[PDB]
Amino acid sequence: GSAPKYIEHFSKFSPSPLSMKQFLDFGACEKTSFTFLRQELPVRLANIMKEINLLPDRVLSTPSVQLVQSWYVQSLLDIMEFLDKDPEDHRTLSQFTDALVTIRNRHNDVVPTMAQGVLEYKDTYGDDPVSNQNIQYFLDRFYLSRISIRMLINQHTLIFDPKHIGSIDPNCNVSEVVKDAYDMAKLLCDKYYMASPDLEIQEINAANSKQPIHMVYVPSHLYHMLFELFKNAMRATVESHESSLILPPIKVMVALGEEDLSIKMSDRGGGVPLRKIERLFSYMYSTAPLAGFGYGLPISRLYAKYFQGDLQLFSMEGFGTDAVIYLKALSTDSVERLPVYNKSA
Ligand SMILES: COc1cc2c(cc1OC)[C@H](c1cccnc1)N(C(=O)c1ccc(O)cc1O)CC2
Ligand SMILES: CC(C)c1ccc(COc2ccc(CC(=O)NCCN)cc2Cl)cc1
Ligand SMILES: [Mg+2]
Repeated sequence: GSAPKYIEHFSKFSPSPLSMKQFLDFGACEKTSFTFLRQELPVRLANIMKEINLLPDRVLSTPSVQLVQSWYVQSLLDIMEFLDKDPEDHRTLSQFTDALVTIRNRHNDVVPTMAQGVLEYKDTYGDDPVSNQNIQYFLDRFYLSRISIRMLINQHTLIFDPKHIGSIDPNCNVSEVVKDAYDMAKLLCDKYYMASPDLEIQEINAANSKQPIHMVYVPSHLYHMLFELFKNAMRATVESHESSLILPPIKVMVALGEEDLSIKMSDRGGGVPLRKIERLFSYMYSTAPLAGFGYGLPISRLYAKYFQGDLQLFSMEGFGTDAVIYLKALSTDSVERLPVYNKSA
């Protein structure tokens, strides 16, 4: 077999970041998506596969890594089939879509699979800060790459099976998605705890204080992030108050500025000492109910970063925690953030 040759070839190429605009202007032909993706997925697969291969043998040799390395290989080979093939042939196109869906399914379990390798490494080699930064360095890049690939595939499979453009809503109502995520977190919270804090949403449209706040975004991504933040904020409010009688609401502010769309989630759950914040974003130190232990925070932070956003926690121990999602607001500033293989190895 030739996998290491292909990995070599395509890891010479750079992933090509797309903007929201570019993603909408595919709402262009299917032939164009096909010829784009049969180049670009190999480039993006190979770039990460190359980085996996740089991991020390004691990590690389583990079953978890070998297993997802084997998925990445099959998936690269699956797309090779189509490199010679003819876009004009409508059956090349429908077989390609078959092929992407198969690939997407194959990769569904990477997160907990890679999680299992983190746990194995913790017990096998220990949990020193240097182990921590390396796992954090590696997985932020790996998971961000994974997000970027799922985005491409979904965009194709959802368009080439009109208002939403695949996973993108050009008129995304932010408050609508906040409530959706709230309602769902409340459901689970009431289940496990038989009480839930209430929601208050305030909006601030600086430039247009009347108009409700719409953006171009990928709502599932925003949902993912708000869901995780609600779960945390509900767990924290409820547990800090099981003696007490009142449950303070969770307050969400949605601010639209010239360049930032900011979503703050303010809970009154007794907060986190500054010392313990960074650990909350750590894959290693969050590996072992509603919320309490999982990869929600770090991965929610990646979804934010993916379109040049961010996601920050600021607490006040004894008072509560502010979680802020920062997004771009303008589709022009909303460009893929990709980890690229190069010098910095
Ligand atoms: C690892 O140690 C701790 C973790 C977390 C907290 C405190 C920790 O030690 C003191 C804190 C919390 C937990 C329970 C009740 N009230 C607040 N949290 C938060 O304030 C919080 C964190 C994230 C978030 O999105 C929302 C929050 O309210 C939970 C984590
Ligand atoms: C399974 C996944 C999540 C995983 C698990 C564990 C790791 C940890 O990888 C480490 C740990 C320590 C060092 C320092 C060092 O001594 N460097 C030289 C070693 N070549 C480097 C790396 Cl790449 C990464 C990814
Ligand atoms: Mg932070």
